[PDB]
Amino acid sequence: TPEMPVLENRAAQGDITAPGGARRLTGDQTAALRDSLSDKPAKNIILLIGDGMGDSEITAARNYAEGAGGFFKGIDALPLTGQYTHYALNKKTGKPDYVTDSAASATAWSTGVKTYNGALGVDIHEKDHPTILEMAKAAGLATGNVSTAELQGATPAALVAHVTSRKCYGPSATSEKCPGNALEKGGKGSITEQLLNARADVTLGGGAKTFAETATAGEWQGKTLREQAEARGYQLVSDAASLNSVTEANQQKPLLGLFADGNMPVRWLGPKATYHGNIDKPAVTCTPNPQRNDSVPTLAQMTDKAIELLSKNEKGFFLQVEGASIDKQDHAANPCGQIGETVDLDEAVQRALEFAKKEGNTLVIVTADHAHASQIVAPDTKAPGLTQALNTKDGAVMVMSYGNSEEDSQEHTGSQLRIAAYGPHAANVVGLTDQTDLFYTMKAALGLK
Amino acid sequence: TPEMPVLENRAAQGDITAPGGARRLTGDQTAALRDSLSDKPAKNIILLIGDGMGDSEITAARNYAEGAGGFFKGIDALPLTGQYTHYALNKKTGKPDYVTDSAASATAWSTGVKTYNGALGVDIHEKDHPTILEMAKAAGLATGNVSTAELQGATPAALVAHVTSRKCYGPSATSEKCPGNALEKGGKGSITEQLLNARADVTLGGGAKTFAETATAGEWQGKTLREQAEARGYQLVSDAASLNSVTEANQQKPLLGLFADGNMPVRWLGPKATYHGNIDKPAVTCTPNPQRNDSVPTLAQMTDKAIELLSKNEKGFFLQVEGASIDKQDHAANPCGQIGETVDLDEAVQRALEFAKKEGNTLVIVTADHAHASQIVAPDTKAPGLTQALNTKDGAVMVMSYGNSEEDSQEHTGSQLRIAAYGPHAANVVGLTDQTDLFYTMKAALGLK
Ligand SMILES: [Mg+2]
Ligand SMILES: [Mg+2]
Ligand SMILES: [Zn+2]
Ligand SMILES: [Zn+2]
Ligand SMILES: [Zn+2]
Ligand SMILES: [Zn+2]
Repeated sequence: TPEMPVLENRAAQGDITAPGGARRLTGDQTAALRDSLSDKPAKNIILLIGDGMGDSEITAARNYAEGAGGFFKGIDALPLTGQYTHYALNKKTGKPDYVTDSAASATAWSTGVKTYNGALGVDIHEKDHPTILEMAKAAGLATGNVSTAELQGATPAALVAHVTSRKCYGPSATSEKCPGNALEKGGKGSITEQLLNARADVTLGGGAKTFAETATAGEWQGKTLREQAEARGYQLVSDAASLNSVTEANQQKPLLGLFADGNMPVRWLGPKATYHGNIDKPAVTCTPNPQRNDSVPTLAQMTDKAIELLSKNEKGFFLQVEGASIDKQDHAANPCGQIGETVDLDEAVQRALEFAKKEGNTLVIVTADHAHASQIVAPDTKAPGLTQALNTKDGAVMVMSYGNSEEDSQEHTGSQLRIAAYGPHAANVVGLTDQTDLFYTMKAALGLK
Repeated sequence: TPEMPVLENRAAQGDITAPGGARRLTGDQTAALRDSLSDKPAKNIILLIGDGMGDSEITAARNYAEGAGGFFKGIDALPLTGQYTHYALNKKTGKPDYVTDSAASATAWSTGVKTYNGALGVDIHEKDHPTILEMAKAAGLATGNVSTAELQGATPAALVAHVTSRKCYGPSATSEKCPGNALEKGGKGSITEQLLNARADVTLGGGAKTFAETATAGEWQGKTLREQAEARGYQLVSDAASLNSVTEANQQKPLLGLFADGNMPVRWLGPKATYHGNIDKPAVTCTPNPQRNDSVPTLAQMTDKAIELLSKNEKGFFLQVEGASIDKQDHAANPCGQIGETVDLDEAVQRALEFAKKEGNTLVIVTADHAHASQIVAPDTKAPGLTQALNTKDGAVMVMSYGNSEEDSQEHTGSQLRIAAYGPHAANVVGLTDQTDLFYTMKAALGLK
């Protein structure tokens, strides 16, 4: 049967100065698209999130790492494409809040209800809603949660926690900031305690710092959340070699890999963008980070191990992978750290596509939770914010601009952005959709009742 | 009974604060996408261009006009969607110039070759390449070029003129800036003299000013280009009433509609964005422009009259419709001017879509030539550029920021952006493509060559 193609090569076909040379298409696409459509059940879902990776971040990373007529073998290879909205809600009024934070957007694809900036897993009325990871596990599917961020970070956290503030990392912060979720006040716990109660088969990421926190109540009071994880039966891993020796990850032997105290290291370094950086300073070439290490698994390696372990479950699996520091670096106005993290994510999408195209029954979805600050501007721009000129693979210079704040971070933006997919039920990402629809597409694809 | 479906409604289906309320989808889309794939020949093509309408401009205008959960009945109703690249080339090196202007992007889709910023209908060696309008004409199809800009602006002009600089409007500018194109020097002429020679069946827009110039050489030397148009068999109309009295437009009596000396009136009036505008000034409500007029045709009227006159051609037609000032008001940092022109264009897309849907053999493409400056940011943003707060349809405040230039005009940006299509060969806009691919898609759909 024509079992669904990936877009093989969408690079410019020839000499970009010549007629037809910059074309990405060889022929008519109708039949390839016809063969890409299937409403059969999805056995597995792999959802890759570039945090903050709107189309601007994708173009900039492409121009730099692959050239303007280049092609990302992972990211750009998904055949069904759309654009979706991710506006949040204003908690007091219930009216749209046009620019979402990373908690309210993540809660929307994980539970299918809109919420307010800061909420995790609860709606504006502070009522919880089951998440797609809780439902998959209730149906017996294996589940995985992978990020390069600390695991208490808004995006992995939204899959396993229901707190009224993304700040309730562990016991201290929760008692203070989320009293009604505080375990000593009869609540469900902090993000980390809920992480631990949620028991996904594979959880991989950073954030080991909050696991030193000690519980205020419950049958594990006075123990650290790390001790509690061990007692409860998790196999803890802290470096790449131990991750590679893990052969089983399942419900009474769940894997928890904590590879960094905070966020895992970024791939590329570069200077921060500066006022009139393109006019006043030289073009930049990004530097590989000397401290990332063979001891610290890359996102693609974490993805790969996750798929290996999770696919031993006969029933199927749900996996979420997060390319977390695209956002952070965009916030920091650091082009090289932002682009390196988009390159890094592209390798994980490659792994995912590899497995999915071999397996024939996996919906792979690649999107971002919201748009962000960076804009590609003409090389000579005199802009009011932070700018930087970079030397791209084409041997030309590209200038990036961060101009939506005078304060500490550069902000997110509310523009609609790409969602792309491959596999059974991928048709539901084409055209205009809302971020909450992603929930219902994945629930329906998997057939969760 | 096969009819290709348009998206009848992808507004949020319920209560935005409730489970599933924000969903834009009511069910599985696979079958409706299967019904959208047709490789049959296209008889007619309508290409709607929002100048500067990237994904940010669409979201901003939807939030304000339709509410965040709303839906543009035209712009958002097209079922096949992708993202394309529109980088230009550096004339000297032949390398990518990541942010294009309005002339090089327009040359890309109408000729199929990349060029340098400022070129119209020529490559980096200043060679002329036939445009899709010229090829359609040569093949016997009817042809139309509609714009709310001056008819000498980059977009319309790219379809009919081949000059080394977008600035060479009439004899005067062309003698000084394009001496090789200058008629008195042996060249093909200025943008207006070439437009007069290409003889499209319907051309409607502003730019009546340059038709007051007299030619420097040739058969109509000393006559104004307006007199020339009359001596050459053109039907000139300069208002809505007369436009609507035109019963036919063809090669014996081609229609040239000049509705304004410069650009046609913008739809909505508003103040410019201001430094710290969102904190220092109250929120703005846009208002109808009193100068828009009962005598000036609206974009949807010109589109509708162009389709009527052009559909009499048994062989088919190619029509380009440009919502020209989305860009110009984005340049001006004027949110209301910008959004009103996007709303205006949506109306033109609805007419195009109603025609195509009953006719069955028209490809309708809605996109933009390049991205732009505005960003939707949080209400409390302290930005370095220009910001303005706006009272939206949702009864909430949306803030827009223009932060990529310290000088007079806000700049275009290089992010890849939405292209959407409906009808035969619409499949070729899905996924990642390049702006020059749109030429080849149009060529192929119309069976040219
Ligand atoms: Mg995050
Ligand atoms: Mg234009
Ligand atoms: Zn985020
Ligand atoms: Zn962020
Ligand atoms: Zn333009
Ligand atoms: Zn412009």
